[PDB]
Amino acid sequence: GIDGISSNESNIKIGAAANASHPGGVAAVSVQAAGAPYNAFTGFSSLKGLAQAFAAQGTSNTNVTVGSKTFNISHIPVSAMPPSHSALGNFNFGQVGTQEVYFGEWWKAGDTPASASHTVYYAGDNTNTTVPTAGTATYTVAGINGSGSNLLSGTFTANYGAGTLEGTLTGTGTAVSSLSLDGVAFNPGTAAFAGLATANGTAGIDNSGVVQGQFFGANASALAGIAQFDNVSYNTAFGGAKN
Repeated sequence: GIDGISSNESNIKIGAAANASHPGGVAAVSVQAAGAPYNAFTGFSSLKGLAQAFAAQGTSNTNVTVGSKTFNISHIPVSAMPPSHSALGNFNFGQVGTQEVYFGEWWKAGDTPASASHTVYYAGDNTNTTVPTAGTATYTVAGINGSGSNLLSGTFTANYGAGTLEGTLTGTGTAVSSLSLDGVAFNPGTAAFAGLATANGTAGIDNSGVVQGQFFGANASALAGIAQFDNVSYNTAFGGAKN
């Protein structure tokens, strides 16, 4: 019941954890090089709890309002964590409201989001997903790009009948200051989309973006995805709530 992608499965895998309330499982992430239990699939919900549990030492878990929508953001830096959790790595990830939709990034202890280990991912429950075949909807979108405190944000427009997803995000303190979808599309009535993207920011314009994501929930109440660029500083994960 869980779908999702990781830009680098040698660092991060996305998958399902068993749960008494979800026969298809709950969204989870596995850190390939971490100590137990974090090398198994760990529910994002448990990582949310860890971010709360270590908040006095530098982690955080915050409800952030974007437009009229809430995104729950978890920030887990290696510097805030005990030494045996060094191999757990650095996390920034968000949840689309209380929907079972997560999106975020990771990088290795001692690296930065500019390093090759900068990995982006999304994960979500597909059990109830239905995608309209006609009409249009907009989504309030938040994006994570090397920060848990300065989110990308903007509006994506889904044209369900044409099968297109369009829009632009901007940032106020991340590597990426603007990111535009280019030709991102999906078969009408189906959940998965993909296309290209262009970003601008601290390293200049980068037209090499590749976008992959999907709709989630009844009547496509959410979306999430990732964008990868030749410059991994610009690698971005995003999640949207249907307006």
